[PDB]
Amino acid sequence: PQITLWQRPLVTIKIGGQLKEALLDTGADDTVLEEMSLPGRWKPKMIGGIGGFIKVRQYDQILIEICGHKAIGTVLVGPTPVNIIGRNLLTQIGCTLNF
Amino acid sequence: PQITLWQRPLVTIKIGGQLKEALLDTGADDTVLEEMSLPGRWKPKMIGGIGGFIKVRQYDQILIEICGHKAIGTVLVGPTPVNIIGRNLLTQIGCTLNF
Repeated sequence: PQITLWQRPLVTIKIGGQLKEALLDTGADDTVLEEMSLPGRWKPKMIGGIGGFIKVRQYDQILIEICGHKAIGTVLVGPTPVNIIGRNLLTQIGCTLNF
Repeated sequence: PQITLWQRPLVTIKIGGQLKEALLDTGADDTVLEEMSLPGRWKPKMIGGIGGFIKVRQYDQILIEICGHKAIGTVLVGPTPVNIIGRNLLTQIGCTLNF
């Protein structure tokens, strides 16, 4: 799908069997999800943006379905105000910017 | 141009006669620029993302040339780690996401 930017580019994702909305964020190197329950092992980690830093848990090799195309990769979980799908997964679904 | 996401989608902008590099950021409602010298009046303002908030000055109706397409709109200036071109201006240069 082509998605214009007059509103927030929110899409539906399925991850860990749950459904969430998240923001396609070309500004984000990685993908960060709100406090949620996820399988596997994980290393702690801190990430920054505007405003500063949060502590997050980092899980590797997680399957995610983003608007119905599947991606596997790293996912951080922590106290983010919004779920964000970062470049690490956007590249796997073939996501490009065009103008 | 079509721009894939394997690296940060950094482009060259001209604003206030100066040149800067900035990040096309579909996660950003507005455009925020590092500490720089800009004309006109301005209201103070605070914005948030991940990590929290910063105080910024807000200037309205600023011309900006983003990879050589011109856009006019609001521009915030403040202590951001990276210059970010937000949706307020991406829409004016015709920017879309496609996958």
